[PDB]
Amino acid sequence: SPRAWQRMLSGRRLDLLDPSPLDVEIADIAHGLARVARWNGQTRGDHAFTVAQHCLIVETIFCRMCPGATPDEMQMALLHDAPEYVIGDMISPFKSVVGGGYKTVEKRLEAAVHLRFGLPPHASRELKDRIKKADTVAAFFEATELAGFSTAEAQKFFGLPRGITRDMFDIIPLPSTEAQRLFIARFEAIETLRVT
Amino acid sequence: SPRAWQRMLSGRRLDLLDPSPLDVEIADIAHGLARVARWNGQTRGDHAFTVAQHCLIVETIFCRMCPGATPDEMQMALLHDAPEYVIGDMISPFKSVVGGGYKTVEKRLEAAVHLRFGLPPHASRELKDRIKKADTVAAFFEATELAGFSTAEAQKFFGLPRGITRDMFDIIPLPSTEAQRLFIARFEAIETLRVTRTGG
Repeated sequence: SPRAWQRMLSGRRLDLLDPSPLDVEIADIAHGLARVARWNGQTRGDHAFTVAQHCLIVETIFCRMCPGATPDEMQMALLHDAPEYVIGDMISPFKSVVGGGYKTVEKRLEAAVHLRFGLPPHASRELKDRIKKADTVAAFFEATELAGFSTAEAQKFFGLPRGITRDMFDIIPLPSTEAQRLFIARFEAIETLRVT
Repeated sequence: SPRAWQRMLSGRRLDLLDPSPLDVEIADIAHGLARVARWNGQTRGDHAFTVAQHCLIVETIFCRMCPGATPDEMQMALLHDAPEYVIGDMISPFKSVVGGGYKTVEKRLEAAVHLRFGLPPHASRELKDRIKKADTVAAFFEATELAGFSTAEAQKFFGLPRGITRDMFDIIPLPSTEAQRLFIARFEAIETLRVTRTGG
């Protein structure tokens, strides 16, 4: 039989094509994101550079680029790649190749994750733009520091960062256990700011 | 500008949509496969369960299921998931959602990898079937031991293995550096067998 859901280590499961927010838990997300690699694993270092670590850098960069950000926006930045815990990581060039299809699932997973945590199902276009810019800045530094791209390649593909420098975050690839711990800790810190 | 290639740590690059066999090198494959996770990282263990480790289990299971396998066939088993070093890992359920363009890329990458190593560009229909059966048995064991699936779930999705047992291979997730070392070692061992079988 074709598989319709992803079982989680915690016992929960999420329907792949019509995910329910009520099946989403941050422990499940953090576990997976701390083991899923960016850049197809083509990165310098004994440990893969994980999606969880990418999320941490993105949220950090987002806050530096957007000093007026609200806690809800910070959480949307941290959780932007959360759907990868069920759909996996695919490099951007293939996102333009996949069917519609895959993109529909990705959008549904975003809504499920957001709704779970009392966030708008989708970021506004303006907020999406801010988070995407932070993502692309992170990509520039990962591409050059970790994934073997020249500065010329990274500038072409990602653009030259505007006012963000590599000393504003930590890019050395973390082991899964540490990435997981740090991801949950930041999520919990932002949750605390949100009620406030 | 959109990106048309993947640069490797070794300096070479592979074109994503029209890969050349001559840009493929096993060191690049091993490095990446030893860091790409299966099961979307939803696995028990301090370390991700990597595609490289999956390949090693598949090739071992394949040999056990197919005692008459030739060295070329062993190598095609080990390398079946090699394209993931450029296309990444996607769970099987999303293959019916992803579209024909993706499948075409996969197949072109299989050819590039195979041609690099002097193998048929694609496995015969019959070899493909044998490798797939081995892959599915590996999936059964990974699903139950690592990825949180019950025996009933794994039986439903992958079938109950027949004559393959968990003691035949190593399922606990290995760190990237060790999965990489073991993957290269097995690739090289099979390469030696290929030279033996082909003769002068």
